Amino acid sequence: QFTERALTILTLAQKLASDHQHPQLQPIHILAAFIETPEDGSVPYLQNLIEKGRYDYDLFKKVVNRNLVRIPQQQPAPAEITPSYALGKVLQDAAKIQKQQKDSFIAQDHILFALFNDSSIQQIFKEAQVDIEAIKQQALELRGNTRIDSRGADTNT
Repeated sequence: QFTERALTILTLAQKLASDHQHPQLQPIHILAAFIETPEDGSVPYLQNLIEKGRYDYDLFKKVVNRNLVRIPQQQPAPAEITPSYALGKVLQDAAKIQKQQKDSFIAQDHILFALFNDSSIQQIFKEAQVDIEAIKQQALELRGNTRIDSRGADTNT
């Protein structure tokens, strides 16, 4: 039910939590995964949105990364990294947004749209001086009338 790229982001999100000894997986981890460099050698999806929206991407990354690495480490590192409640709702929202867009798979677009409904994410965008509604408009423009009907459909470009 997830696209390849959506899946990459969720996996990347898990690695990020792990690499920093964070106890729970949270929305910030997904946001933080959006700004990793793709192995793709390509421009990240969210970077395109931010720059076409004409915000400062460098300042944006600093703000996001600073919110990630200031999450306090837990040792005893739990056997698992639990998805928190906020993240559960975010994923649950992404599937609803997928259906409203009449798409067949949950894409990185849907996850990004779902992240916007979460309060911590909103607080982060406000710290980075980025208007969420503007990014939402860029996201629609990015996608045009493209149907997300394959797991490869949600291109970064």
